[PDB]
Amino acid sequence: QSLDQLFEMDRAHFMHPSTHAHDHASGALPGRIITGGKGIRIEDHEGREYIDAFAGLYCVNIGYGRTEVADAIYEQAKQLAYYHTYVGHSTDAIIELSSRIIRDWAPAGMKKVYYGMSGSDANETQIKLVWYYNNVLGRPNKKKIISRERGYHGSGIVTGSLTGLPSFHQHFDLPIDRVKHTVCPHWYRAPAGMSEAQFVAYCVEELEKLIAREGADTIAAFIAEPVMGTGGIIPPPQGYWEAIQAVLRKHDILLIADEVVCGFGRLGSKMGSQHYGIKPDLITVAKGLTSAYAPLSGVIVGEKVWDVIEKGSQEHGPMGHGWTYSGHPICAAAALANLDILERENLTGNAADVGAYLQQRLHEAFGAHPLVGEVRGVGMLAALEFMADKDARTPFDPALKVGPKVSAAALEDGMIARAMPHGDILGFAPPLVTTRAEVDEIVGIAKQAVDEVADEVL
Amino acid sequence: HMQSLDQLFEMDRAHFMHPSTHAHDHASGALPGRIITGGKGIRIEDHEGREYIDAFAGLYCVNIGYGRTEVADAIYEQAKQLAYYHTYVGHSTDAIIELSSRIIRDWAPAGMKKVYYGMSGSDANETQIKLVWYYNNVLGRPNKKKIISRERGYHGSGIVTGSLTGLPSFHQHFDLPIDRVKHTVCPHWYRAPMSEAQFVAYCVEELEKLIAREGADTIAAFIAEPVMGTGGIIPPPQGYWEAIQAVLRKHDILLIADEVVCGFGRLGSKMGSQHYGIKPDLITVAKGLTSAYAPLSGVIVGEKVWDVIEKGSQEHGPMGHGWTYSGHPICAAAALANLDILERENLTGNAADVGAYLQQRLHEAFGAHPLVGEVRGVGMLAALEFMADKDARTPFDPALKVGPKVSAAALEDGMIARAMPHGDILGFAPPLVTTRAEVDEIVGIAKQAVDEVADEVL
Repeated sequence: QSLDQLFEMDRAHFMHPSTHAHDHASGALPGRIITGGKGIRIEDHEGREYIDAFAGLYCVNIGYGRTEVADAIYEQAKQLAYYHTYVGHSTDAIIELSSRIIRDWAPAGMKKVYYGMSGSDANETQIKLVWYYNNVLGRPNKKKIISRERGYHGSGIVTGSLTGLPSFHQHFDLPIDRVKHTVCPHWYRAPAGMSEAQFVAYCVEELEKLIAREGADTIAAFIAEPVMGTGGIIPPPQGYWEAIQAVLRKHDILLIADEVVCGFGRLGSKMGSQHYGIKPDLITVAKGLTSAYAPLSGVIVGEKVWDVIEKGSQEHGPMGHGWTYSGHPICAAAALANLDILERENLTGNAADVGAYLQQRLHEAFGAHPLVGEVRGVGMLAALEFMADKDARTPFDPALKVGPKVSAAALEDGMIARAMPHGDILGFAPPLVTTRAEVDEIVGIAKQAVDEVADEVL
Repeated sequence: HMQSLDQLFEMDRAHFMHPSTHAHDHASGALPGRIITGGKGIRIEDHEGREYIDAFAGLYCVNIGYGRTEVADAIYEQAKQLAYYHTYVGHSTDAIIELSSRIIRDWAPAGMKKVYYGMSGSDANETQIKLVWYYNNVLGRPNKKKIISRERGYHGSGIVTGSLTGLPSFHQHFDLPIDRVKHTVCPHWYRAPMSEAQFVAYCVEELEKLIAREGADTIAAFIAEPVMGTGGIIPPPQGYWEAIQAVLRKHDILLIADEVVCGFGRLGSKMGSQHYGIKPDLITVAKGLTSAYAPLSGVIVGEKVWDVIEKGSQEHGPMGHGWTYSGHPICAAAALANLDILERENLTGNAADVGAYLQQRLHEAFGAHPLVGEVRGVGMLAALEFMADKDARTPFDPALKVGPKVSAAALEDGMIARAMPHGDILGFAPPLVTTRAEVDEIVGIAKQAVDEVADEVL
């Protein structure tokens, strides 16, 4: 089939994620076929090469074109592509991976891993487990989940409700009643004169107000990304995690750390949890677990929740929870090879070194740029938020599309960096193998794109 | 191979949380671990090196049989060339485009238009409910949101999808079903409270009662498997689909055909929909889409729902729905090779021939067996329901565990056939490459197991 015929077929029959249905089907939103990639660069159907400074979707962490991973997938696919893991059934691969995640990657006190294929299905599992936990403890009212504005936790009904971005709610009747949202902890948005310490105290106060209005005895869990990804690459304030953890413990509220982005080296630590001294009861992982070489997700269950699960089985029989492809062998094999690479090449270390360099170069290139309100980031995540008035923190009129224009201009100049949703924000999440030189290339292209758009709109 | 089997079982018990597994009895060793190491055709091997006839094809899913090097090769080639990029904002691979066109043209019933991809039957049915809610919201029918499902139906293991499921183990201690989901009757004549024609009329009456009490203008959709899988391998009664479809059409209620089990040849037809003359608005596929070689699911969107989706984007912008791994390249490549094999070997044809033979042999072997209340099936699905009194249709006391005992005895005699949940039922769903001779072998082992248990409990 020619390219023209493939695009006709695409328009006619492929319903994409996150794609304007009509503009795509009409051709107004042009199709792009990705044919290949190597290291941090991908190739399209025009044969153009791009620096992928977003690593797919914060996920191709070990870089593109790893033959080592393809081989491991292939070997498992030949020997045993699939059997179920129901009623105590396993492969060696899924057992090895479970012990490796717990010992080498998860924070202290984690016990068990339950597998799915997506961050969304994993957070769905979390809410089932938290509801089960309270039901078997005889606390039928303790069921509400607290999330945060701009949080991203997936794209289902329950998980889209946890998500705090309106595009995942619009025309889906979300959020459901059991989900409540507290504030986005983004100090850049605080009122004039409010210090970072006061802002944390405000975030605390707001959470306490929520808990008091709803009733602590009705709240089962709090879910949060250590650093918000999709909501704009928003690091937490200094002291936030310490203060928030104390509030949740005081009220006997479970803490679910959503590590879908931060997990497996992204911040220059094992996970966001170690990075920020967070001690969660439950942990969600995906993306960097396999570097997206195969789909896999994990729910990592702490001792406290595991012990109640285990006791609940004694009283009530087996928990009614499973996915046909839970523990999928080829996906486990991809994860093992991915972990081997992360460890052998010390990509956690490289994320720390090169990530610090990325923050430094972005602050130098953009800290005084008239288009840029805030440069922010941690480890191998960064962002530029564009603002019309930098002193007053006044956004551009949304219809000017400043974030998307910067992203489109960078793409044209040979780099993929994403216009983040619900604002004007250029986001960076490059592969964890990115070098210092590649950062300079990335920042250089970003500067051309930002300069180009500033000329048009300023 | 760094760990011995004994060490892997210790690690399994310590750190792996399985789907559908008694958490405590598994962690204690009372429920023993089994590691599956390999397989070919319809046989698998365990960690003891014992071979079993897998008469359940994993979980109704290893349809082309085990050990397909052709599929492993196709997975490998795609994994080397491009394991992953996203399909967000109009991005594709040629593989996911080709698969979309192939599903629509060669496998789906008439009038289907688009395919949206996930990794599980559960995530696909989650997408269905989002789409049905979106559909009604953009048409300005905010009250038309309730979903009708059926007792014993199986539609997944999430919060919304577990609510659609009509089996209590997927509800217990999860607060399911949610309020928007209602259940009508199980269409299983043999275990009903009638002639078969009266039973169909009763199914109709019960559905109309539901629609009348809820209000047709509050009901968005009806979801159903053409033949119920997990709920006991239950073919529909004669005339059921004609009568029920007319009721839904009259009330403008969308029909979602859950084809996770029946799709891609299982009944000896392309799907359950063609088999029974069902004309659904939306279709859910997984399992046989890839023969489980990689995890993949599909939501197949009909013209009516697609046209509203497309018009909704014009008025409201891009739909907020995507999974990071939607359209996963290695999973698409697995599907294409799976389809190639289904077609080249005419496994739909083989499922029809050998499936008819399976029904004939089971009816002959068990139609007069004193333990067996009902022999039923269609194509390459079959089941035996064990009953304490065959005249009166009286079940055994559940605590006698007649189904589980038959299954455990068959396993010991070298064949995997599943004790279906919430009853005493031995289920068969063998690979679609099973031969007529292998059917006699399967039936033979089943007869030993059923005879052995009849001796113990009669």
